[PDB]
Amino acid sequence: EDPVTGPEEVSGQEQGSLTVQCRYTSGWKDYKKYWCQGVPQRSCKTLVETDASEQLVKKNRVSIRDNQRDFIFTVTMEDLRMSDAGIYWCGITKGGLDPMFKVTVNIGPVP
Ligand SMILES: C[N+](C)(C)CCOP(=O)(O)O
Ligand SMILES: [Ca+2]
Repeated sequence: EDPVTGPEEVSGQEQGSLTVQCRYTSGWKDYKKYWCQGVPQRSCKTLVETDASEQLVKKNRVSIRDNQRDFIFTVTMEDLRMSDAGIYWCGITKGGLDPMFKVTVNIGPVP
């Protein structure tokens, strides 16, 4: 089974926000969750990472919060710019190889 599942594709508009939900299998409750940007995959930049609780982490234009009742972590990116498009990953931090799931972001420009 896949430890982490999100949307393969998500869309946002410049100046708006977008929200990505990554579900994870229940056993990964007590592991830190993260949202990572760019390529190559194992060298992506971690934008935000939880502390393995339900507490919100917000850094720069990005927030993440883990719902450990329903096993879904929610990422929001606000005040979107065209440079926010591209490849991202929902991830779980563990010793050794992290579970990761690729999300591709499309951004449309202001008229
Ligand atoms: C994916 N990462 C950039 C957050 C860390 C490196 O990946 P991994 O070796 O822990 O799987
Ligand atoms: Ca790791």
